[PDB]
This record gives sequence, C-alpha cells and structure tokens, in this order.
Amino acid sequence: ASLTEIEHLVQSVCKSYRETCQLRLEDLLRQRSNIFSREEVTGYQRKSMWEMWERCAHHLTEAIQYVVEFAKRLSGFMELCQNDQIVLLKAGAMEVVLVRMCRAYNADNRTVFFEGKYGGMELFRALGCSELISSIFDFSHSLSALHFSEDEIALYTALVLINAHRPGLQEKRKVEQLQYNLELAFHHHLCKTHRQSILAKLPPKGKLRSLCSQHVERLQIFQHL
Ligand SMILES: O=S(=O)(c1ccccc1)N(CC(F)(F)F)c1ccc(C(O)(C(F)(F)F)C(F)(F)F)cc1
Repeated sequence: ASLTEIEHLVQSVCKSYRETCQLRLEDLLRQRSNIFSREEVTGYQRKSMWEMWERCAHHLTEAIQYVVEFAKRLSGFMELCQNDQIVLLKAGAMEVVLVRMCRAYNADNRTVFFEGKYGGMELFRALGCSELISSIFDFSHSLSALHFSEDEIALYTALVLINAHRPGLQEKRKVEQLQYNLELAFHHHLCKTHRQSILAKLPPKGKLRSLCSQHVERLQIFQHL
C-alpha cells in the first residue's frame, strides 16, 4: 500500500539475484572470447551419453544449488507450510535454470558456457537429441533478442517460482497474495524503465513448462537426480 514498500520488494528481489548470480556476468562477457577449439570440442563428442548426462546433471544440480537459496530470500516465502514450500521449487526451480542460461549465451556465435569455456550445440552430439538441444538454444536465443537486464531476470524468475496453480499446495490463498505483489512489483519496474514492451515478446507460460518437462524425462531415464 506504499510506493516505498512496492519498490522495496523490487529492490529486494534484485538483491537476492546478485548473490545467487551463480556466474559473474562480467566474467561471462569477458570470457566470451575464450572458446573451445575444435580439438578441445572433439574430446566431448567421444564421451558416451552416460558420461555427459552425469556431467550435465552435476552442473545442473550445482546450478539449482544456487536457485534454492534465491527462492528462500523472498518476502513471505518461509511463511508457508513446508508442503507449500516444496511443491513450489520442484516444479519451479528447474525453469529458473533455463532462464539463467541466457546469461551464458552469446547469440553472436550461438555458444553457451560449459566447464570454463564457450561451446556450440555440437558440444552435445554425444547425447543424441539435438532437437531438444537446439530448442533450448533457440529459446535462450529468444531471450538474447530481448537483451534482458539483471533485474529483469531476477523479477521474472521470481514469478516462475511463485505460481499458485502448482497442484498439491494447501495454503493456496496464502500464495496468491504473495504472487499478486510480485506481479505488480514486476510490472512496476517495467513501467519505470520503459521496458514494459517485452510483456508480449515473452515466451508463453506454456513454452517454459513443455521444454524442461520434455527434457527432465530424458535426464531421469539416465541419472534421475
Ligand atoms: O547452461 S548449461 O551449460 C546447458 C548446456 C546445454 C544445454 C542446456 C544447458 N548447464 C547449467 C550449468 F550452468 F550448471 F552448467 C545445464 C546443462 C544441461 C542441462 C540439461 O538438463 C541436460 F540435458 F543436460 F540434462 C538440459 F539442458 F538438457 F535440460 C541443464 C543445464
């Protein structure tokens, strides 16, 4: 009920990202020149699928390991029952990772940050599902064509978690309110930055779900972590 407490929420959510920026954007941009040479690439291609999926599920579990803190520094988040605190992240934290990967994306050369270097999707010929791989590349490519800002990722990823239509919740009405205040806080900073035009350039609500869902099956056929 105050412009201060609304901006305070905006300023808060952006602070949670700055620490849970798993990667340093400065390093990401400064290392965008250091690229897996075709010799160094060819090493990854030999590995059987059972290797990369582990390496992938390792970094992903490590990447999620920074989403878990981020979720907990949000206003009123611990004021939920553990039921309505586990139901959220299991469905939500996965989609947050796919977002933060846009930071690690260089749409100039269509490359992504993998184990200290940048590499294309031929770095993943071993897995055997390039269509899913490419769809992730073009998805992150659909957020480089928006030139996202740090506080735009922090404010959108935060509204990926805070969904009240997640089944299994119990304190539902208690989640809607916290989602209301994040919708308005999101639109507000968009207005006061003249970036509200992207509200339609967004990938839909259903694209994010059908992406990692279509993948996490395959990650679970192998590692299941
Ligand atoms: O950003 S990643 O480098 C990545 C590379 C290629 C395709 C997707 C994502 N990495 C996140 C981290 F920074 F931790 F490395 C990541 C790797 C792989 C995944 C996958 O879960 C998979 F398939 F390998 F298991 C997938 F992208 F497919 F979902 C997710 C995130």
